[PDB]
Amino acid sequence: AVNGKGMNPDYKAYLMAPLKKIPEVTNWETFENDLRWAKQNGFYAITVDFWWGDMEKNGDQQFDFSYAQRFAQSVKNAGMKMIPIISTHQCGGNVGDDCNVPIPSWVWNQKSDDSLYFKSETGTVNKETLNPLASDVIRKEYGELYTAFAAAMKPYKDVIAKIYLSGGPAGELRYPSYTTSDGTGYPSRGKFQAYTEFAKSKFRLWVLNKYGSLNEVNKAWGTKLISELAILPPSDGEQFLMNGYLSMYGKDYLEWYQGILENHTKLIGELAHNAFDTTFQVPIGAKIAGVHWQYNNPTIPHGAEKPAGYNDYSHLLDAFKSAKLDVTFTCLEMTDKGSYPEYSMPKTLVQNIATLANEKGIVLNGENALSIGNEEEYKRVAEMAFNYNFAGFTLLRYQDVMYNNSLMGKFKDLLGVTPVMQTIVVKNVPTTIGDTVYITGNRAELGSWDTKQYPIQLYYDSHSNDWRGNVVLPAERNIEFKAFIKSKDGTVKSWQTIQQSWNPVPLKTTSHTSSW
Ligand SMILES: OC[C@H]1O[C@H](O[C@H]2[C@H](O)[C@@H](O)[C@@H](O[C@@H]3CO[C@@H](O)[C@H](O)[C@H]3O)O[C@@H]2CO)[C@H](O)[C@@H](O)[C@@H]1O
Ligand SMILES: OC[C@H]1O[C@H](O[C@H]2[C@H](O)[C@@H](O)[C@@H](O[C@@H]3CO[C@@H](O)[C@H](O)[C@H]3O)O[C@@H]2CO)[C@H](O)[C@@H](O)[C@@H]1O
Ligand SMILES: [Ca+2]
Repeated sequence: AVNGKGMNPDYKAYLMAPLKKIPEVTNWETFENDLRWAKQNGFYAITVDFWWGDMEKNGDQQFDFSYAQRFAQSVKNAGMKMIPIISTHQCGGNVGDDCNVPIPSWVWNQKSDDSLYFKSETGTVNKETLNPLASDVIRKEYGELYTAFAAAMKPYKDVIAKIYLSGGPAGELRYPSYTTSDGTGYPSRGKFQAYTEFAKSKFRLWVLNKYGSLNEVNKAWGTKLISELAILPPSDGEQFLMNGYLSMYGKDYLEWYQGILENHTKLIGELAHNAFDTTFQVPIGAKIAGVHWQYNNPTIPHGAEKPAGYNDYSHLLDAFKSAKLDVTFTCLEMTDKGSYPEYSMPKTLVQNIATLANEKGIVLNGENALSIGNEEEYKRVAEMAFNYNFAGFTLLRYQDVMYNNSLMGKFKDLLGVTPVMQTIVVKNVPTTIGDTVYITGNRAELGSWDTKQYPIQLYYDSHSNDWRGNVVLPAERNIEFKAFIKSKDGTVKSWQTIQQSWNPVPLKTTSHTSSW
């Protein structure tokens, strides 16, 4: 893995449950059988959406956690674990969606103004999640829901491995910038979603707050605004993405815009930790979408990420760390294209995020964006997960592998692995002052023969007089590897003579000794 390390000792694989309730796609008895089968293939837990629209449908505090409790019972019956997602966002509701569970209709009546929803540059209204600007309604409703859910789930704390929160549309911390109704779907540039009167007013007050008066605002922006009402969000999103973002005004508006998401993160994290910590004592996480299109567009750089709220990922990740939430990146199986008209750079994106998350010490989890039907995609996921320190990977979705034994087998082999600590020892290494010894091998866990950034570093044991290291390998998998010397200048000097193997990697910790 990157810099000389191996796969994450805590790596675990999870399977995403279907969108519809179990009794609609199968029955409780078969479901438990499916869970034991998934468990057999390396899956540690089942992640599942518990819809707000289902749990507090009829009215304020009129809760219904019966489904969630019944689901948990079957998970306990199958000897599995579960990761519930408190889904405060809408399910489906489009042409031929596999679900349609809007957030409780009574919630929209809590306000007379337009503070609860989003309005795009072109006036498209979006109501699939509450606008993070309405922090008062969010603090009340989310706090109530999280606390009620914790109480209801208290008896099943033993099968709960982690809890996910929905930070926005599709369960991700972002703005609903890419939708068909707004004409911003892939691979198009997104649209800013801060055009409600409430949003305009907040931006205005935010600006006046940091500068004090319009005279100070005009000094900083180098503008000539006549009145405070002239303080508005981008009138032309395309022009703003082309060059407006570079201005002092552009930096300020983007700071406010992403800032709303950062504050939402800290709010929901605070409410969640208040509600779940004492009782469950499990990790809590949220998701960040993989907005890979328009990434490297020449004229509108990052034209889809910015409207979604992603301007500075480092500053964004800082919010996750302060809120004490683990991060889940939802796009691991794709590769970079970077060509017109999509300008899609999925892999570079993931690499950037992983690097940042790791520098900050944020536990990182991954997920595939679209259903995988080819082994090659599993291979791409393995490279990112095993070389960029991912603590876990969730497979979307259930039915894809549950009803396809072949795909299930390739998953078990490639991704449904159990990390195990082993000691690799190499004797007779002809090293010179400044020579470092590494090992690389066939599987993604060994860097796939890469000698540049993915090799695993060994260390000289002064006592035993040799090179060895505690490497984490996938248990019960056949591996092949060779040690190699890297000169002072970072170039490969030589390779071990005979190629080594471990068929398979032992389930128990031992050592593999070989001569140069
Ligand atoms: O709140 C002030 C002002 O903000 C908005 O106008 C922005 C515009 O969205 C930005 O792209 C940027 O545009 C400038 C305009 O001058 C050109 O010569 C430059 O090439 C662009 O970079 O800045 C302006 C404000 O300075 C909003 O559209 C507007 O209604 C509002 O009054
Ligand atoms: O927020 C949900 C989801 O959005 C993004 O997914 C992208 C995806 O990365 C694109 O390749 C593209 O896929 C479409 C999805 O619809 C199918 O019918 C088409 O066949 C695919 O080509 O668009 C989606 C949606 O914009 C994001 O990448 C992802 O991380 C996130 O979870
Ligand atoms: Ca409530």
